Amino acid sequence: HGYVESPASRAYQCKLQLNTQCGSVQYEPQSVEGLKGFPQAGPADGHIASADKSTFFELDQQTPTRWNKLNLKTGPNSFTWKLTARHSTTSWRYFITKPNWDASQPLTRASFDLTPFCQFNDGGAIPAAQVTHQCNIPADRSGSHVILAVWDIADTANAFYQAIDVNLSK
Repeated sequence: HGYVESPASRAYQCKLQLNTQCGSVQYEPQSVEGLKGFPQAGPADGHIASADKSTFFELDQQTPTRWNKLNLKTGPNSFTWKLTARHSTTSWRYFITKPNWDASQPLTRASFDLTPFCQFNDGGAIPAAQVTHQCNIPADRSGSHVILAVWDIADTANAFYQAIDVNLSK
């Protein structure tokens, strides 16, 4: 429960009315929550970013023209989280689809590069209610693709991937 302010996830974009059909998330974007266990005890394919919840189903299913594909660059980027919870985190991770992935298809576990490119495993970091970090997006992941950002809670078995759809460049 919280959202990433920038890069603007499809959850936050729905409230900004840049995305539609969330129904719920377009009025409360910080509603997003999910469960640890990815990939073995994780959601079904096409429900991976949704954490197997219907209100986040549009947050996993995209067509390449359905959302604002934010025009951003590879290399250093900022990642500013806005948390409605004072409790501790145990990890932050970011991972992407392959550069030539099927972008009108549901997110399968096979469509990803399952290795996170910027995992920050801080085990017990009590947040300042906001968590601004910076990280470097890989350069060979340019073009139109999705980037999933996950925040793992320390206190609970919760973790949720907040996807942002982008048109990246190098």
